[PDB]
Amino acid sequence: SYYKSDPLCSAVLIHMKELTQHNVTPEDMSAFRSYQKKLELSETFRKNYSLEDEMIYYQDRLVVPIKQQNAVMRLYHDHTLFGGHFGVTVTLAKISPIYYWPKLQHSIIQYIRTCVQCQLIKSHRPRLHGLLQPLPIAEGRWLDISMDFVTGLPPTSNNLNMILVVVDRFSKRAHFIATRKATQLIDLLFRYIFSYHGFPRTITSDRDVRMTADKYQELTKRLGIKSTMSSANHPQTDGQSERTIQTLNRLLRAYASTNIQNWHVYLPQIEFVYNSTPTRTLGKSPFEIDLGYLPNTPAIKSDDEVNARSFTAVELAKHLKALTIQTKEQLEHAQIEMETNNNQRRKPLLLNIGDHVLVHRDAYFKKGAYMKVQQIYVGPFRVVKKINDNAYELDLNSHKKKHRVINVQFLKKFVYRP
DNA sequence: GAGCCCGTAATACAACAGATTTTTTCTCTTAGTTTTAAATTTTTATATTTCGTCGA
DNA sequence: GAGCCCGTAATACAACAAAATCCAACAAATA
DNA sequence: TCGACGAAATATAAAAATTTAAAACTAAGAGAAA
DNA sequence: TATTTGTTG
DNA sequence: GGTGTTGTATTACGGGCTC
DNA sequence: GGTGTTGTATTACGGGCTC
Repeated sequence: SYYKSDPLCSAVLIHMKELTQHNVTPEDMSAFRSYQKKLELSETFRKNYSLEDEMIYYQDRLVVPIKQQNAVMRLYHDHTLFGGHFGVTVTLAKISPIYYWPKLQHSIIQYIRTCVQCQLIKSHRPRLHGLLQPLPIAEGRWLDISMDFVTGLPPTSNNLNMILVVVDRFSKRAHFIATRKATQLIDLLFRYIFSYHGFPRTITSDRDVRMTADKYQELTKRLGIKSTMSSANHPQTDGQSERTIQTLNRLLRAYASTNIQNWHVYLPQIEFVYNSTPTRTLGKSPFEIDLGYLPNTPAIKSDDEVNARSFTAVELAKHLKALTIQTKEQLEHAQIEMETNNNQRRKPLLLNIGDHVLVHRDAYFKKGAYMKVQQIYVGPFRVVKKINDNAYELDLNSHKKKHRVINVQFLKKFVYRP
């Protein structure tokens, strides 16, 4: 039960094979590509096709007619003759030692994008699927605020359990919100610690139940506060707070190495140390990014001046304007530097309407659902809206899934074939 | 240089790195409880609505 | 080219990516 | 085809006196999701 | 001799 | 509307000397 | 004695044409 026991006088290679035969030319519809290929063969000298008793082949490899292309690549890709659904390299190593197939690599990668199980099972670095495209930089001071918290720490005396952080996107000002892992009184403690400065414009946070929080969201809609609400298991958007708790974790380890179970005393020292230390992407201390009144003043900084903003009373407007201008251009510099050092391999994905994208078992099933060697056979979903440049909402075929926003790091767009 | 086709063929990039239950609120869904007010009678004069009928 | 000192100063590279239970099973420690 | 009347339906304020929902109010039970 | 308790894929 | 982001050793580029 | 390692899209380099 072997193949190639069939003559085909109507295919692309007929023009190539009549270079010796010159007998019959029964071309088909859309066979004008064969005419152009024969013209290119005529103006060049690459004649290596061998014609031996109906076996027309290349120098050592069997050229296959285009009628049975899919049959051959399915035979050497599926388990009919022990393929195994591998990549283009193993498929070439199975086919190219035996067959030639002009533009074989493009045909094989097209088949990889065609075969459904390879789309659902393979990953092929599904963490580089969209550009960086960071947050818009800022406005006037204390208008954008980043919100997140680490769920659990070694508990203190039974009054405090975990640390919440507030750092603004502009100035990156540390904060010490020590919660109890909380209730609807989140707005009480949160209000007491941001309203020390004032009400922001948008909150960059995750889809956490203390902030998804239909009771708390309506408060923000009434008050005039937006909510970015980073999607399920995509904590990258929170950013400044995540980077702060990275710096806080080192600081908390430093100040509580031998002093576990009472770190709530040292937490204001943690935030004050974070506040007094200059950063890199802005080059100035977060006091200086705000009203520059580093109160410790161990020594005067470089370019010695008055450096006493307490003496200035009415002229603070020009000083804050100057700080705002230089910090805004520094934020733009940080944005472009991040975009340069990150997008060296980040391939974009821009669809925005009418596709059948997937979600490869991350933010689709539960974060608490165990990942194992169980098959990854998420069905072909649909996309109806372009919610952002780096995400697309889906019509999750479930009860509700409680969210339908999927960042591009889980999509891996499905492609059909007739 | 300058590009193009195509055919091979190198090429850095990332996955294998014990896996699962909890922890703390929240938010639909769906079955059980509780307090309370309401379906047909007398009735009494008042008035207006809407049928219902009758008359020349 | 050719290298060196020194003084700044850019520069990719990785950490924040929820936290903490055991599962199964080796061998030490008493009583 | 305009006039002429009869008559149930309500409120009404009590005392009452058996059945019927019936919608707030709890309380599992799943499903999220840092 | 059963119930522990260090560490490790 | 809504989607990364800085801390850190490490390393690259100008004044001043030998040319 | 004892300590990474390949699968995979992706991309870079020679024959043959225009020069």
